Amino acid sequence: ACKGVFDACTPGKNECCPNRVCSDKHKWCKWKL
Repeated sequence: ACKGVFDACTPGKNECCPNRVCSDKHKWCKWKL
């Protein structure tokens, strides 16, 4: 369905999973809480 964690993705494009988010300062996918 989506990529794994710590995956470089574009923010605002919603490419990573819904439970995770694309970080802007780190520039990679990660958990929210």
